[PDB]
Amino acid sequence: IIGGTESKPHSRPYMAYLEIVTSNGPSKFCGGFLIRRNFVLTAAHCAGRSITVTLGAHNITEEEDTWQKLEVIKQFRHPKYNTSTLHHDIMLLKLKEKASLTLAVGTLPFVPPGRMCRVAGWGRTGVLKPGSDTLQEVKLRLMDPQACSHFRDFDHNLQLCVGNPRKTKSAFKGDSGGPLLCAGVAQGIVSYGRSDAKPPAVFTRISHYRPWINQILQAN
Ligand SMILES: Cc1c(S(=O)(=O)Nc2ccc(-c3ccncc3)cc2S(C)(=O)=O)sc2ccc(F)cc12
Ligand SMILES: [Zn+2]
Repeated sequence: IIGGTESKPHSRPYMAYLEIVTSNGPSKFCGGFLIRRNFVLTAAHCAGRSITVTLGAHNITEEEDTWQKLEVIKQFRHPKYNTSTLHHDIMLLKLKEKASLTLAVGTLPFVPPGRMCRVAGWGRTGVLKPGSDTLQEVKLRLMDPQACSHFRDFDHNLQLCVGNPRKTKSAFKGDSGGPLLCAGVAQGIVSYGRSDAKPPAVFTRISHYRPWINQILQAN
């Protein structure tokens, strides 16, 4: 998150911190959010050999009594996901057991969005900056789809265009898979943008994918 503020600890209790063992070699990190006791919603590009989810966290180098750290037992990547265009950049993760609902660990609820939205994550705080140890959040403006016309594979039906280009406020690297909320409702999933961090960025439009989500939930 660039231009954001350190979240009030545990104020976004749906937030998940994903530790992904990449199918080939090293470890990477994404965001995500808990939508049922044993399901996390994230980006398809965050898939890997295996994934761990940490719930209840604020500072991800500091274990707390709030934490619940859970292995992923099944990855449901969108079947039409495209590694090149990032169409359908959405993935459900089934957890090995159900999270305990606590003040610090809760599910996020699910009708057309307004302009001022908010995203949170532990990603980089600037182009060439480290990840944040602490959860950061920022308010971003939902833009018309034209504002993203420069992304050749953008598609208004599948995707939100997020972040006023005049400001530096943006989701960035490491913020993948985290939710965009508009009026307390989850509308987007951080997907991609410019590697120089100039907004807007591209998020997955969650409403488009609601039948697929319902299908996976109802059946697992
Ligand atoms: C994740 C990410 C990157 S990245 O540079 O880490 N990865 C990235 C960047 C661009 C694209 C892409 C470009 C053109 N068309 C489709 C996808 C893809 C990928 S990724 C996440 O697939 O490596 S830059 C950026 C900017 C804003 C943001 F919210 C998220 C991101
Ligand atoms: Zn705490």
